[PDB]
Amino acid sequence: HPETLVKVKDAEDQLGGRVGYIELDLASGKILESFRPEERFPMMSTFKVLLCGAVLSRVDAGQEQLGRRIHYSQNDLVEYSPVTEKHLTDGMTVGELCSAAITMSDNTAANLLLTTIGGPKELTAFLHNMGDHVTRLDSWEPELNDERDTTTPVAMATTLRKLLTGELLTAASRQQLIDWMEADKVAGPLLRSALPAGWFIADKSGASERGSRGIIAALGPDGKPSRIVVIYMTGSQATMDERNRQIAEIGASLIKHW
Ligand SMILES: [Ca+2]
Repeated sequence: HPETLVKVKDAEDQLGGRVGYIELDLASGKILESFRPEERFPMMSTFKVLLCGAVLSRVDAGQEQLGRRIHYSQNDLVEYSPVTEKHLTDGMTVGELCSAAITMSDNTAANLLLTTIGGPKELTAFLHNMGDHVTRLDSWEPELNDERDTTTPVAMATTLRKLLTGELLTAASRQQLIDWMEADKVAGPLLRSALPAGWFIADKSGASERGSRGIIAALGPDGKPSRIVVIYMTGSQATMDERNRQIAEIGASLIKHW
């Protein structure tokens, strides 16, 4: 029920650390509201959407195929690999690896895909190549979680808008990317918990043990996304339950005032 910026500021007062938020109109790219839009936050698992943007850009360029099968071994597994640990014999295709990285936040899926492009610094080069000179990935999973592996709310939002609506990717690749974010399985306690019946939402969350939480999302009424929302929090000693609740309440405020 309070206006959104009031609720964001309240959330920060209750939690400590910092909360960064931006709401952007999808069609025009106008910023509708924001708080700490230019300050840095840890990306956490939200990078996995940017990583699969770089893989689909390779597919558009004829350098990669979503159906290409990758075989890997027990040695390649890192912490939190719920889908990849189940395919040691059959492997996964590049498309399945992106689905696992986005919809389950599978960490070995993200590492395998980072190998296909030459590592974290090459992801950062793809971002630079599209006009985002702020966002940087420096680490492999599971140890993203200083300025390493960070973005700002306005950099991430703008970059997500460029991937989803721009002509940087083909229409089929842009649709594949939003399809995987719409199928996200692990963000149910965040924005999803405040969405009314019939709205569209495509999202990717991030968390660290550890103090941090974030979500990036494209959402809108009547089955169509019309706004991008980015929320990042870092730096507090609050519990996971408390961080999830504040995000769901900021979500309720932006819907009630849409
Ligand atoms: Ca404050």
